[PDB]
Amino acid sequence: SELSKSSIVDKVELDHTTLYQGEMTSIKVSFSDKENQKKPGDTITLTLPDALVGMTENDSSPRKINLNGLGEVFIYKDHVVATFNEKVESNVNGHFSFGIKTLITNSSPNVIETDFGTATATQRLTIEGVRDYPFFYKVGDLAGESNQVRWFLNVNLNKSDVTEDISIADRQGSGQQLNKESFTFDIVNDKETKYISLAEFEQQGYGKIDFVTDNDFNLRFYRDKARFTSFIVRYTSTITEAGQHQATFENSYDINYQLNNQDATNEKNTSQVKNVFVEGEA
Repeated sequence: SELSKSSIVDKVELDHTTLYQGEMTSIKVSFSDKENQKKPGDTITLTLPDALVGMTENDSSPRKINLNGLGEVFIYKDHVVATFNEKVESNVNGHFSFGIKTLITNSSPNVIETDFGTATATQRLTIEGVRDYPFFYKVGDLAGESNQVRWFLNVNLNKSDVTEDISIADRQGSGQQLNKESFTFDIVNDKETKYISLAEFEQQGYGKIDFVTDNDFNLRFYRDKARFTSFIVRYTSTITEAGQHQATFENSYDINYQLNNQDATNEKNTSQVKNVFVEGEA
């Protein structure tokens, strides 16, 4: 039996109902065994709006969650399907979160009203539209269905002169696996713009990087070729078993640099990247 439009489904809740194009958020569907209808074979299945694509595996294959052997859920781009093959008793209580990514169709808002093909309330979802940088900042998001975290080290986007080398000590937060060979450098100045690998970065003498450990590194840009040059470091980390459960993923840095006619400045900080929960208990 299809428990969806049934009384079983208690709610399909999203953190906030105002999304931004490309935004990834977790949707949590809770369920309870009700008197009038209660199992073993039935299926609480949700149908997603064209505006919110569910995130499968990199293989495009279903993202599969498990509800304690009692059942498991499959997640597709078009819909999500929880099934309960066997092993039931007297009353089941559970839930299951899955991740979606708000399609990034361009517009400067788009309001939709959806109940997700459920007996639950219809929700009003709103997907809205879209120099002087600090000498250095770091941002990140999720690779999506890659199960990775993309990190960006934004170095000298204002293209100031530097009088010293630029030292960055990076200590990645927990739950991640540094992908040592995914480092790329976007180098820009008047003369040109280079998109090069870490290997080429060092063989051209822009600097060096030391992998203190497997999740820690030190990045140095040599003073002469860092003058009036901006560097955007792109690299990724993969989410581990222990990680996928975390609320957030983090990365901290300690940077030392000096600019024209100034005393060395030291800055550090920790970047956050919200994780999209994929749970499913009882």
